[PDB]
Amino acid sequence: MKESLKDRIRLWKRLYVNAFENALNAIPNVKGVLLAYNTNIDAIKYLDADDLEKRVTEKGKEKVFEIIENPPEKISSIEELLGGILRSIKLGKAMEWFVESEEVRRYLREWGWDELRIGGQAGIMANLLGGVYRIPTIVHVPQNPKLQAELFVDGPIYVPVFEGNKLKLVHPKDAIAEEEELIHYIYEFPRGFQVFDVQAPRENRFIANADDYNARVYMRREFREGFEEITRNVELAIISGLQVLKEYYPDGTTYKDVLDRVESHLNILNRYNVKSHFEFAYTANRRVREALVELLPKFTSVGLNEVELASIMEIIGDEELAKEVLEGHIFSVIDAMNVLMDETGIERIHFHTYGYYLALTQGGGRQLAFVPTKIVASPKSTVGIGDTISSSAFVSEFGGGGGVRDALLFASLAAAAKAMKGNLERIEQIRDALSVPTNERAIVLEEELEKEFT
Ligand SMILES: Nc1ncnc2c1ncn2[C@@H]1O[C@H](COP(=O)(O)OP(=O)(O)S)[C@@H](O)[C@H]1O
Repeated sequence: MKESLKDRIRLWKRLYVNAFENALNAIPNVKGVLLAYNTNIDAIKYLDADDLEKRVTEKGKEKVFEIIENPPEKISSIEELLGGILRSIKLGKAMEWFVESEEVRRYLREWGWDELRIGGQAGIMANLLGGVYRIPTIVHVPQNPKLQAELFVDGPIYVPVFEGNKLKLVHPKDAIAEEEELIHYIYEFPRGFQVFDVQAPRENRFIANADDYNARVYMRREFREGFEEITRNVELAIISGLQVLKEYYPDGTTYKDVLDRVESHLNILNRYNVKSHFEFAYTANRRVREALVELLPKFTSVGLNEVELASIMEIIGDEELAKEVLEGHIFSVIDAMNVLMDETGIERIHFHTYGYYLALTQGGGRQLAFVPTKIVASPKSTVGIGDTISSSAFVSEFGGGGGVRDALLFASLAAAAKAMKGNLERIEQIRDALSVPTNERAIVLEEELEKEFT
């Protein structure tokens, strides 16, 4: 190891410690955070070979096996449910099919689960920002039956409720309603899991989606009739869930009907000077993706990864640039970030990939910030890491957390902490992430930015 690299390692160790100190002092200064729109329930079942074989045999083995080779990508019956699970096994492929049959939803609910967990980008961040970081959080919960409400951790997590004509903020467990359970059934299996002659080449999971409301970005009445009152209680907002929108719906609805409401919420937010952050998850429909780019000028910040940025370059960049962004080639990434800012004029773009983060901010000149991250060799959990990175950096920076790069450093600690411990309970635990070595390949990469850029 050359001394030029040993010194950089020493420097980044100090920056990480100071970035964590700064974040601990600024996070308490955030008046409140608004989180919308997607919250649901995640039901995890660890598949048992015998149980699954009994259920396949009971419903018709040939029917289920017919489906494996002729998948319908839409669960209309119990045999299509089992056939889809077995196909995810055979291929070791991550799959998710929508459940359009009430009868099998009863079968799913009856079949049960091993672990029950909050879902939706807005939901998981309510437990993080509110439960761990202790920031007053207002979260949008489309449907809040008892099963949904109990999944929020203790802390300053609130939902709006109407007391006749007044709006009140209460913990989700105190605002239970006779509403639908929005459950995503997640069936996990390891490598080697065998059912009849079907053996998994790798670990993976099959998801039976039984949630009609988040699929349409349903908004509950309190958020449509009391948004202004809600906005007065928050300083920041993080928006998500819009990646699902279809161009047309059976009842005649379009994506534009939902984005009209979203645009009205942004107008209210900007009127109160609330800083907003959009989570630009991969949006299959190209036209909806185009409308979301057109809506970014009303956002303060946007967060995305190599897949999501490459997907956006497919419609405002060139195919070659997208293919390089997808692989994390930093220079192509920087270009794509400037192309996105040129197209939208947004104030802040936060890019995260394996090894390093980037933040392009503008105001008095475009300024680029770069940090090498902390990679865990064997994560205990990998779900919600991306939301944790975007939310942590956004709340830390705009909380007065020490600047853009310091906010990225904190997000890198929060990501590493969640990975090595699985689930975070209090912010003090993130301190343990300081011991995770900083990615040296990314540290050396910064030398290339210092040559090209001056
Ligand atoms: N081992 C490990 N340790 C710490 N952090 C990690 C690790 N592996 C990946 N990452 C980060 O998580 C992101 C993957 O989540 P994505 O961007 O897909 O968002 P999601 O919400 O889907 S997890 C990816 O961009 C990385 O910056």
